[PDB]
Amino acid sequence: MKTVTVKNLIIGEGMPKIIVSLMGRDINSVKAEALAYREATFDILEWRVDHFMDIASTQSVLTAARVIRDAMPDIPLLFTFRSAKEGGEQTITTQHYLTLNRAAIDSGLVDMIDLELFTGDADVKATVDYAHAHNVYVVMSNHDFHQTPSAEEMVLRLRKMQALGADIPKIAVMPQSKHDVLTLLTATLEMQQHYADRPVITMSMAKEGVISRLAGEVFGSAATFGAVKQASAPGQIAVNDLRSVLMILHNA
Amino acid sequence: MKTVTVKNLIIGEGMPKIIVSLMGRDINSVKAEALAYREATFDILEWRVDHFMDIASTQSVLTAARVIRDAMPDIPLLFTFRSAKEGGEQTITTQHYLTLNRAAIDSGLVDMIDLELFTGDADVKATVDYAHAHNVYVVMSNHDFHQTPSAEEMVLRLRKMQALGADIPKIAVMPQSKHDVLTLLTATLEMQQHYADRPVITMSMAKEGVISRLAGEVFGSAATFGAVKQASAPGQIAVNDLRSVLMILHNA
Ligand SMILES: *C[C@H]1C[C@@](O)(C(=O)O)C[C@@H](O)[C@@H]1O
Ligand SMILES: *C[C@H]1C[C@@](O)(C(=O)O)C[C@@H](O)[C@@H]1O
Repeated sequence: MKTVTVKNLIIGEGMPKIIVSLMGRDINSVKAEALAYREATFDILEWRVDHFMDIASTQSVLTAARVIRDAMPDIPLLFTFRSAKEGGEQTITTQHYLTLNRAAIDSGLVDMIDLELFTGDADVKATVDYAHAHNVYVVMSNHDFHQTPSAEEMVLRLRKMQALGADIPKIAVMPQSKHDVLTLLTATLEMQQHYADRPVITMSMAKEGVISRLAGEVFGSAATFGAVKQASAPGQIAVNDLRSVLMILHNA
Repeated sequence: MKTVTVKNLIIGEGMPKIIVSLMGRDINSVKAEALAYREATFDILEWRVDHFMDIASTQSVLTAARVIRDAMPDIPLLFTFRSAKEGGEQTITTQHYLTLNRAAIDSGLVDMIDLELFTGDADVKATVDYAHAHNVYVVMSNHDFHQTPSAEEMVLRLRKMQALGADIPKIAVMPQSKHDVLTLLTATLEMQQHYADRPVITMSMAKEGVISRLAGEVFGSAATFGAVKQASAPGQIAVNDLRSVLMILHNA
């Protein structure tokens, strides 16, 4: 497996890495959240850019990224604009999405970007290449907030992300039953056992899916999301409790 | 679901109940373990009779049961002779197994007994009837310490235990792969959602299976074993850590 090492953190080995999302509506709230987050314990900071209400200005977006970087200079920083199509807070044009991501990449302020698989193949390849040209890793992503696809369809998507050059494929799906949670775990393990060429992140969302956020070490999810004070998706638990469970499982 | 209530403990609702096994060779060792276990927090005490030396004398076995009952008067007490055939510490004749179990039952000293499904149909039925006639619950059990049967075979076993009057069907199986852990979870969920009318206990043993000991509330296992200082089977984790995880999952 080609692991991803960012600021001395090895993604794809050991205990799943803990990601938390920063959500602030404006520059002052982003600053305050970045400061407050320093005392929480986690491995990677995701900035959920689609929660920022001045995405209209590239300057405002980059200044917010810089505020976060300056508060947490040694933390892996992941820039994520979640599109409305895939469960995010606001709709913007594909060109605006690509522009924000390219600006994040070439600014040097972030270590990683989230790129949605179904943005379009040509645009995805171009943006992956641009990320790599500037020493930025790509978490390539897919979300189903309505239901859980078959294990086979989930594996297909993850393999497509690999084929497009993703550093870390990621899929999040919504269970409609406890059975659907097992389907997600099954897909994760299939990736782990058979298509194991780089780290993958998976999760089944919502209350029923919580176990999938805890069991990454066993079935092969390289990272997991917790909540500092507000969750960025259904099913995230308090980050200290997440960490406690991951440690108990790792040492069992 | 019809629950099983013992000494104010409701098995089959809420958080999975914590069972610990007491293992001692003789009266003094059983006393020392019972005393040490006062510092631990758990829901049910299993006496693993097959770890006792003088199992030949019904009197010796009953005197030890009485010592444990009197050491822990308010704790649900489960009498378990695990046969060597099913992963226990020593062999026993079927007739002497019946004698010990009947004596335990009619002594008033125990709340529950473990009865192995594969003991034989006549002996199982007679012992279930005897248990019930004396207000003792039956944990009817099956263990494979080598491998994991198919989910279909496991579900059929659990349903057979229900049909034979088990108060709590129980199966423990050994994974040879991570896939086998998911098979056990699948069987558990199937049984709980489609066939069970009473609590069931399931586990995938060993390190690989530990998630099954943690995820009972989600997939349908009503109880789980932890270790105070020594495990009674591979994969049991420290009882306080078990409790921490169960609480986090329950409140998620
Ligand atoms: C990757 C994606 C995962 C979540 O949807 C989740 O934890 O379910 C949260 C989002 O903030 C992430 O971008
Ligand atoms: C019921 C059975 C379960 C264990 O084998 C286990 O936790 O895997 C432990 C034994 O002591 C129990 O009798």
